[PDB]
Amino acid sequence: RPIHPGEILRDEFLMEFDISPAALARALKVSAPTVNDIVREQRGISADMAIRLGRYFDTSAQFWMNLQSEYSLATAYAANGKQIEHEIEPL
Amino acid sequence: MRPIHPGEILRDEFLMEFDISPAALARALKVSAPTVNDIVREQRGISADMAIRLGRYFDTSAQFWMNLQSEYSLATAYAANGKQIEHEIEPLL
Amino acid sequence: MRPIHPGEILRDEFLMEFDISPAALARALKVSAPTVNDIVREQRGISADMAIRLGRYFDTSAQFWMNLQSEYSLATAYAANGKQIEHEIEPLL
Amino acid sequence: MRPIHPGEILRDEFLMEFDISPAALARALKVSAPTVNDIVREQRGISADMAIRLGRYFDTSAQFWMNLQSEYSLATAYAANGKQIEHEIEPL
DNA sequence: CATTAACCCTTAACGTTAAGCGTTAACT
DNA sequence: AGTTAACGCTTAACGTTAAGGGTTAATG
Repeated sequence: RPIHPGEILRDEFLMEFDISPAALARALKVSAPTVNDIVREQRGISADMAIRLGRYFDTSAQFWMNLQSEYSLATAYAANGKQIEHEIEPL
Repeated sequence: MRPIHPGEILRDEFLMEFDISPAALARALKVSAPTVNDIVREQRGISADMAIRLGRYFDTSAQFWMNLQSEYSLATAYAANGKQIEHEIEPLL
Repeated sequence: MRPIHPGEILRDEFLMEFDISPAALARALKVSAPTVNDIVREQRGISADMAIRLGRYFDTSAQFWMNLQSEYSLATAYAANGKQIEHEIEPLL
Repeated sequence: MRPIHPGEILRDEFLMEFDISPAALARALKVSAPTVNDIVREQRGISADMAIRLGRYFDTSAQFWMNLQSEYSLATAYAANGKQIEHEIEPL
């Protein structure tokens, strides 16, 4: 239930089109470990990257961004979620 | 029109709508006063641990705050390198 | 004999023992802030240069550190595809 | 102190002793011919992997290899940086 | 008070640099 | 054949700019 925006790039744009991380940052005109570290589930999706990524693969920008925010949000919960209702229950 | 910072929302639809204050709103979420204000001043963004805190406290889907941030972020990466990117990258089309 | 990042050693025997931070130690070694913070979070490794600054400051042999990094990489490699490597290579006997 | 590439070792006291040639070794180890040879020539080091394969093949500890490389790495950092690091740092 | 400009720690994303790979195609 | 360019991919380590966050203080 936390899916990295990475896994999605790899498991379906890279692999589908048989593009390498090295070749992708070459198209995106960003450096090599930029695209590689997002692929490895070690970096996230900046908004500069979701603009590049969406431009290339013909998708909306938010699509990457919302792939991110579900990853970031899943990860704040299950780290501190219940330790927050026991903190703020108000309205 | 496009860039609108999630703070602008917290004032105008939640604080301004409930006669609530920042120092007041820090206390509820159980975080520091300078973090609620700096969002409200529009000099800081929504983190996920934040959006969970505002989500729970205003009976809001946490995905709504992060989306307010989601867009405001893209808005300003366009218009800062928007024309740059569109020139550097040709699609897979 | 099992996989322990050297970073684990750094906080559990040194930082916590002498009440120092990542940020404070990095200033004392003359490296930038995440060069020490990343080792502590078990996300970067002890390079020779890092292993020599660590030696000096904490009056230890640099070998000490480079062997905590030796063990960590070995154990990482093995099982990642040890046995498998044992299952590809006859020795000379 | 003095630096000694782990190649020197695998060559002098391993590959000369047992009449194995680099491109032979590469095979038994199931690794490409330029890794073993680039290690012999002293232009590449022993990765954590290589250690394990060389150690397996030669009935030694993968440690043994990494320690050779720990020490070639150290002696090379020192000297190239040794002094100014001791000078810009003060212990406790 | 409630709000701020002070710092300080930690930490994400970026471009550089450079090291280990295998693949290929030379040479020796 | 063995030895080795010379490609290209991956991936580690670094300084750096800059973000969120809680101290504290100054302010209003």
